[PDB]
Amino acid sequence: HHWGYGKHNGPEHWHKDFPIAKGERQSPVDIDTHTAKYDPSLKPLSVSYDQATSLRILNNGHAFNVEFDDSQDKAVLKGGPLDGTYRLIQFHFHWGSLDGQGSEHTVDKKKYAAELHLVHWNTKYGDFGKAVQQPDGLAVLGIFLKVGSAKPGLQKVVDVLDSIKTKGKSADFTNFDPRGLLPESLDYWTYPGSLTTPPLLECVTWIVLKEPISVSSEQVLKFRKLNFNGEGEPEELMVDNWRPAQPLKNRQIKASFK
Ligand SMILES: CC(=O)[C@H]1CC[C@H]2[C@@H]3CC[C@H]4C[C@H](OS(N)(=O)=O)CC[C@]4(C)[C@H]3CC[C@]12C
Ligand SMILES: [Zn+2]
Repeated sequence: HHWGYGKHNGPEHWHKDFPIAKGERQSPVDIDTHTAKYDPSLKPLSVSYDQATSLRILNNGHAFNVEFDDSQDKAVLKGGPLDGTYRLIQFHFHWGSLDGQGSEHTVDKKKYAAELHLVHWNTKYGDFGKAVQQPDGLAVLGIFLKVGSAKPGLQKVVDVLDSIKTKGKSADFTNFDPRGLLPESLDYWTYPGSLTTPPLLECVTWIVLKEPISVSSEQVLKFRKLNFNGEGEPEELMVDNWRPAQPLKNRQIKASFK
């Protein structure tokens, strides 16, 4: 009886195996745009993905992960609210059964169709596993998806999903350029938070871009054809793999923009 997104193992159950689920810096949150304070001390985000080397895509039974070779100093996130340099290890999405839900962060209670997370670890802690034990171990770049025009840079991801339909399936996924998933503007909100799945560790500096990317109805429909279940198990469509907004508690959301 492992955690997942269902009635019997979903977010409202996670606290039993992961008591930090009710902690002081849990993610995601609602971003109240009127209460978020412009912080002129925040720096422009530095997103340097020119040398990003993707290796593989994996269906882990919760989402699909596009994994990167993080063995060298290549794909790095720095500046914005961050001290030092954070290395890209993977990206994944959260999405809905319908276009009206799927994002984890909300903006004045608005839910987007999906949310992209680019996960980076603080190079001062030497690897991903050690970084998640630290309050400044990870920087996750969150990007909203709305349904409209296709995102051409997403299509290589969409086209490989047929080959990883079920939990435990992986596929070679080399030479994927994550710059094709970024919106024009790097205006952002930032706050201290957590992983949004178990183990829910409070190790994340969240950086959530204000500008969504547009993806087509056809692109997101192909996300919704994936399966939570393994090959030769009863079909459970991989939809609604999002955690709802959690209490903000003693936290300030800061805006990079006026
Ligand atoms: C058991 C482990 O080795 C830990 C160390 C790093 C952990 C990961 C930390 C990064 C997060 C990001 C991701 O979610 S999110 N939505 O907070 O960006 C899901 C869990 C995952 C992959 C974690 C899975 C458990 C990992 C691999
Ligand atoms: Zn995520």
